[PDB]
Amino acid sequence: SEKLTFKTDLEKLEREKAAQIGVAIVDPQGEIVAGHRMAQRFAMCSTFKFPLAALVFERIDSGTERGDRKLSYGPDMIVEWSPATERFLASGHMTVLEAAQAAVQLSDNGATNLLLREIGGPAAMTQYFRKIGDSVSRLDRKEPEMNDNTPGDLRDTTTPIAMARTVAKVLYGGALTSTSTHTIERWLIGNQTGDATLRAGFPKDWVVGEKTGTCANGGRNDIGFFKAQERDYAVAVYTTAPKLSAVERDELVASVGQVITQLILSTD
Repeated sequence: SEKLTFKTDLEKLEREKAAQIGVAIVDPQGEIVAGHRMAQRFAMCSTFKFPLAALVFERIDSGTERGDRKLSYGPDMIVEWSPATERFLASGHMTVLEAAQAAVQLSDNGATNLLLREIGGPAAMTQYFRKIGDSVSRLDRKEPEMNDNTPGDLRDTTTPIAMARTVAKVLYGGALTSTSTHTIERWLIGNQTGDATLRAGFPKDWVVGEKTGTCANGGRNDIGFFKAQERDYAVAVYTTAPKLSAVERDELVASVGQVITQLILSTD
């Protein structure tokens, strides 16, 4: 009902924009609220940096990593779009927390690779997904190649449903201590890269936090959480729109925001 509209409206976007749209919305326990191609595989792009941050916190939680440990690097660690890494380059390090926060709030690629160097690489990222009960999401490469988004390639993908549930796990499911959870949640709320995407599509009174992703070949994604009408939701949106402009891809994810708002409001 609400459901059929949700679906209809996405299918219209898909048609008119020549795009594929993958969406999952779940409650804090991971129960499905609404989805579209929810188990189609989509490249993660930078959306993985959020789970990367959760993995880091889990290791801080358990005493196997320290938030203020200094990670030294040189210019070899700078990749495309590494705004904070470049700033700290001369100082010669960024802490574990500095790097995680820049990865999350700026999508800093060098900071992401610095973290991956410390935690055991893509294999370790993937292991963590498995640890939090996600058996679908997979990191196979580092930045920037993990964003190649080669048509058909299953490397470095997830499904809206698995990622939605993973988000719910970290935010509501007890994967992190109450202190880590709160911190990573504030980080998503204060994300600097999501202004023109999902949150542009949600009402202004919802508490929204999220992490965007951009891949080659028309990938544009946004995952996070929102609290509407005192209910908590985890959401994952992955889109593929090869012939749209970057701006229009932003606008497409925003439009998806709207369709989701309509569903949630109509839902009881």
